[PDB]
This record gives sequence, structure tokens and C-alpha cells, in this order.
Amino acid sequence: DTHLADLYLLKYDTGLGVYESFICKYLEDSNDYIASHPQKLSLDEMPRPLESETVSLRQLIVSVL
Amino acid sequence: GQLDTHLADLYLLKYDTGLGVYESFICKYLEPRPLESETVSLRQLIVSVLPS
Amino acid sequence: GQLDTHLADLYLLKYDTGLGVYESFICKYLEDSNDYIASHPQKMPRPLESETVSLRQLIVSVLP
Amino acid sequence: GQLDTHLADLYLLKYDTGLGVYESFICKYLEDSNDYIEMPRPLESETVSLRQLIVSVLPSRP
Amino acid sequence: DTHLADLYLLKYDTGLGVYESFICKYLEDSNDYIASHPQKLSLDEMPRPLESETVSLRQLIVSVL
Amino acid sequence: GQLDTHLADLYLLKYDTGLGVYESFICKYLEPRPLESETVSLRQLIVSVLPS
Amino acid sequence: GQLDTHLADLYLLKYDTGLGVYESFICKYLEDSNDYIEMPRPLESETVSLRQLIVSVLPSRP
Amino acid sequence: GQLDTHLADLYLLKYDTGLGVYESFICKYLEDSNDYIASHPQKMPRPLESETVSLRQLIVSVLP
Repeated sequence: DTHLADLYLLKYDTGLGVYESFICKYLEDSNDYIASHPQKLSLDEMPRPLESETVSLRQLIVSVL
Repeated sequence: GQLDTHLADLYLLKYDTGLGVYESFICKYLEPRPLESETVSLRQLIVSVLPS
Repeated sequence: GQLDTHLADLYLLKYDTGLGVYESFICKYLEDSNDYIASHPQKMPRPLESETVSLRQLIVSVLP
Repeated sequence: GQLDTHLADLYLLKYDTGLGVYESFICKYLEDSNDYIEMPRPLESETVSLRQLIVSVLPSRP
Repeated sequence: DTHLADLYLLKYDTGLGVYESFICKYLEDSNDYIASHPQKLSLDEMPRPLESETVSLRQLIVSVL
Repeated sequence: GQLDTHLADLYLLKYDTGLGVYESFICKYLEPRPLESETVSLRQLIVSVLPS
Repeated sequence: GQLDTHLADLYLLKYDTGLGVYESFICKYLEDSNDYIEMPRPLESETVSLRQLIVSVLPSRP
Repeated sequence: GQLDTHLADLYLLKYDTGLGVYESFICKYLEDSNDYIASHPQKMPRPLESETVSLRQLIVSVLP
């Protein structure tokens, strides 16, 4: 069952007593290269999108039936 | 009417990762809202249908 | 404004241009509000394909 | 850049099913990378019509 | 062990009593979309590169240690 | 001398799939040769090193 | 198109190891897609030098 | 002109520009013909990294 794309469910607390929810396509790729820390020399893999402490992210996958 | 709703509530969302870079997304808001937060910024997308 | 309505009815779509090449798209189907056969006296999944258009539905799942 | 690429080649696509109804989709066109053994694209057909969906981005609010 | 790229070992009989061998990068992607028959309406998957009857192709994968 | 050898014997290779499309590759020849065939066409790549 | 993309951003890269020898590589540059919170690229450093590898394609023979 | 010489010594390479960003490359190492220490009286894998350059070797294998 071949993987076509990823989507992300993003949820974040505003600061005003409500959270906001979005279904999202991550803006990336064309190149899709391996990804590493933007602030450190290490080549250890750090997959994108990077997560924030203030934003909940869950990944979904879109595949062909 | 259904086209209008499908093309509505679309956003460019950008968040601060805490690692000195932003991540950006094209999104549908799952419904002035949506509100931003300190680390999440929003830009509304508008869709025009070119007539044929 | 909820997850299942936005993510339902996603398709790959391919059609014959009649000019020697096929066009492909990744798509969201726009369900018709009313059923065009609702009141036909001789009352078929939707979306329907055609002689020149093929569809393959997509599946959304959670990253395991 | 990434944005412009993502927002390119979006279409409202409508086709004649041959059964008295037309089906409509909002779509991303998949650019044809085949090297055939050179027309403008995507092409409509007798039964498929296309309208371009053009996306503009508003400034970020205050 | 994360997959980075594919390479192809291509070998073909010339017609003059010798075969030629090459180690190759396939020119594709940027988009990397699912691939189907170039001459038929079917959306059945037909992964690229397509093979020829006259060219032997074996795929290698490049990954990070 | 070793740079020259590494930048040598590079080709754009294109073959007829039999399905009405060509497939193309950037390649190193594993060594006038290489010869083409009826379905495989070759173009030599040349690499210039811009001085600094 | 695909060709031009593949042949872009190729470099001969040489760096000072700090141990009396320099190491040399032939390379493809990986374009930096980070959105930092805008210089010309790739940048050399004090110890890394770059030379562009420019590829031309000969016509197909008879 | 054989497979193992062309495909040996492939690397990811990343370095600190000293200007707040790192540059990354996918690379083929050019092995030095002679060993620079061959005749040093105090005779270390190659390639050597540096304070500002990191390397991660790549592996080539057959599609299973």
C-alpha cells in the first residue's frame, strides 16, 4: 500500500482559554534531503518538521488503495 | 456554496521551533478566530477561481 | 469544520486528453448536495468514473 | 518558493460521467515528467473541463 | 538505517559482441509523484524508471550509516 | 590526475522503454567506447573546474 | 530541466583537517531549506574552500 | 573502471561556516595517492574530520 503524502494535525493553546486545530500540509521537499540540526554540527538525523513545545503535532499518512 | 466552503478557512501557518527556525504549513482550520499564539503565526489564503 | 469531512473522498484521477497523453491529479471530490437521480422513476456509487476518466481512492491513516 | 510551488497547478476539474451528471473535484495537477518518443498543459478533453484556482496570501496580522 | 538515494547498474548488449556497463543516477523527482502507465488510462502503479527488454537494470540503495 | 579520472567517463544515457517514453540517467561508464545500441543513446558530459 | 537541476550545485570541496593535511571531496551541495528566525550560498569558511564543477553536455553522436 | 572503486568512500559532509549556518553536501572522497605521514618519524583513519567539519559515511547495498 504505497505512501503518497503526509499530513499533520496541529493543535495549539492560544493563551486565551481555547486551542486551535488545523489539518496541514508541511511546506517542504522538492529535494527531500536528509535533515540535521540547524544549530549544531552533528549530522545526527533530525526529521522535519521539527516539533515545538507549544504545538501538538500528529502525522497522518495518505496512501493509495 | 459548497465550493465556497471548501475554499474557505485556509491558512499559511508558521511556528517557532525553539531551534532558531520556523516551520511552515498550508492548512485548513478545523472550525476573530483562529487566534495566533506567541509562537504561531497565521496568514489567510484566498482562492480565486479564474472564469472559463 | 471537523477532520472526517475534510479528509473524506480523496482520489487520484487520470484522464485521456484524446491527444495522446493522460493527465493526472490528486483531488478532493465535491459531493453533490442533492442526488441527481433522487426523483428518477427508475430508482451506483459516487463519484462515477467515465469512459475516459479513472479514479483511485486514497486512504488516510495514522503514522503507526 | 516552497509556497509558490505548493500553490501552483491547482484546479477545479469537472467531467461528464456519461450518465447525466458531472463530477467536480478540487485538484492538484501532477506535472507530467514523461519524455515522450510538446503541448501546453494540463489539457482539457471533450468531457473534462478545468478552471484554475489562484491562491493569494494576505499579510500577517498585527 | 535511513534511505538516501537510489542508483542503478545498467548493462546492455551493443550488437557488436560486447556489453557496456554504467553506474547511474536516474533523472527524476523533485516531485516524486506516484507513476502510472504512460499509454494507458489505468492508475495501476508502474514505478520509474521503466525497464527495457534490451537493458539490464539492477537497483542499489544508498543509506546512511 | 585523480581528479581528472574521477571527472572522466561521465555520460547522459537515454533508453527507449518500448512504452513510448525514454528514461534518462547521469552515469559513470565502467570501463570508440562506450558504444550505443538501437535503443540506448549516449551523450558525453564534460566537467570544468572553475578556478578560485 | 531535471538535467539542469541534477548538474547544479556541484563542487570540489577541500578542507584543512588541522593535522597537516587537507581532505578533498567531489560534492553535491544540499540547498539549505531552513527558515531562520539571507547570505549567498554555499559559504566557504576559514578552513573549507569550494570550487564549482560546471558540467556541459555534448551533442548526441550520429 | 569497476563498481567498488566508484562507489567506495561516499559521505555526508557538514561544516560550520562560522557565520551562523552549516553547509551540507553529499560527497565522494578523493583518496590521496600517497600517505602524507608515510615517512614521518612518529609513524588514523582517512578521511579525517576537523573541528568544524563532520562526516557520516554512506552505505551502498542491493535492493533486497
